Amino acid sequence: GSFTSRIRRPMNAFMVWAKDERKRLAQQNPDLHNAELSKMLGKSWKALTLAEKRPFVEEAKRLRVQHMQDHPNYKYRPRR
DNA sequence: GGTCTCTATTGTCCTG
DNA sequence: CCAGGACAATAGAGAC
Repeated sequence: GSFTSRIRRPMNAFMVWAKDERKRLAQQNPDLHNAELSKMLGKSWKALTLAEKRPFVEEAKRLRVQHMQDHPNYKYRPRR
């Protein structure tokens, strides 16, 4: 296999939902910077019922479980 | 001038 | 299980 391939942390439920919404807001607000778009997303994400977040939670689960198969003894190591 | 850091958000995990 | 982090996706924007 490979040791020089970057491995990126699987995205939690917020980031899975934000990937598609951030695009969707970036269309409707095309001058806006992603720093400003994030402030919009966090506010929208607070406002979602736990019922409304559960589909993105389930998709985040699938990811992490798949992240395991591909990198099976993976340990998260933040740099410093 | 490519290449890296940073913004800004949440949730997840880490190392002190 | 606090305190102080890194870091997932995203393009703009500064720095060197």
